[PDB]
Amino acid sequence: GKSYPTVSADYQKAVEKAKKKLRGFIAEKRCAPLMLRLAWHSAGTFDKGTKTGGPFGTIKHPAELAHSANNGLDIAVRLLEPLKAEFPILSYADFYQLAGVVAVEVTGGPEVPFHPGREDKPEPPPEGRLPDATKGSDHLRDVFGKAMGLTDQDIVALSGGHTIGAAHKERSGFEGPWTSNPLIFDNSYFTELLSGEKEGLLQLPSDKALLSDPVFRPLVDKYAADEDAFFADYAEAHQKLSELGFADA
Ligand code: HEM
Ligand SMILES: [K+]
Repeated sequence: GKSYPTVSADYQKAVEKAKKKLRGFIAEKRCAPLMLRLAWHSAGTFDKGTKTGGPFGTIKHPAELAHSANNGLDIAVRLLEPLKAEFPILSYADFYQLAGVVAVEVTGGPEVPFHPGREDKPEPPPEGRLPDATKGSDHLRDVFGKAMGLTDQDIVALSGGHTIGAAHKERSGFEGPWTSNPLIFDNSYFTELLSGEKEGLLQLPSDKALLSDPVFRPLVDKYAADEDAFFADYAEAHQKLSELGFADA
C-alpha cells in the first residue's frame, strides 16, 4: 500500500551518485554490517498504532545514539558524515536507508528496491522499542508485528541480516560472528543455526527462538535449503522495513 512521493530530478541524481559512492566507501571501510545495523535500528523503532519512530533520520541525534540498543552506532554515524556532506540535498533518513541497501548489495546480497523521499523528523522515538536479544518468539512478535507491523515471514528473513557481521562485548556484551564468512551475504546464518553451535560462532537467544517456534521453524529450514528463497523474502522484508511509516505506514 505505498504511494511514493515525487522528488526533483536533482534529488534523483544525488541518490544515484550517493549509491555509487556508498558502495566504494562501505567496501573499502569493511563496515557493511555496521551500516546495515544502523539502517535497521533507524527503521525498527516504528510503532504502527501511533505512527511514531521509523526511518526518519533521528538516529543521527546524540539522544537516540545514546539508547543502549544503539551502542556503537555513533561510529557508523561519524563514518558517514563526510560522505553525507557531499550530498546536502538528500535527507539523512534517505541516506541511512540507502547505506543499508548498499551494505546488503556490496556483500553479495539481493538488490533491495529503494525509493527516495523520506523526510528528516525532529523528534526521536522513545527508547526501548528495539528487540532484546535475551528474549524469544513472543517478544519478537510484539516488536516486529505489534509495533512495526511486519510479518512472521519478515521476522525470520530479517534475522538473516546476522549473516553479516558480529557482536562486540563492549557494545551489546555478546561477542563474535554468526558465520564463518561475516562480510558475505548468504544463507549461512540459517545453516549455522540449524547445525548446532560451533566453536567461535555466536547464537543469541533471539536467534535460537526461531528454531522452536512452529511458524518460524519451517522458514528457517526453507532459507537453509534455498538461498534464492531467502534472498527474495529478505529483499521483500528489508524493503518493508526501510519504508515503515513512509509513503503510507
Ligand atoms: C531479531 C531481533 C534482533 C536482535 C535481538 C538483534 C540483536 C543484535 C545484537 C545484540 C547485535 C550485536 C551488537 C554488537 O554487540 O555489536 C546485533 C548485531 C547485528 N545485527 Fe541484529 N538483532 C536483531 C535483528 C536484526 C535485523 C532485523 C538486522 C538487519 C536486517 C540485524 C542486523 C545486525 C547486524 C548487521 C549486526 C552486526 C553489526 C556489526 O557487525 O557491527 N539484526 N544484533
Ligand atoms: K555470511
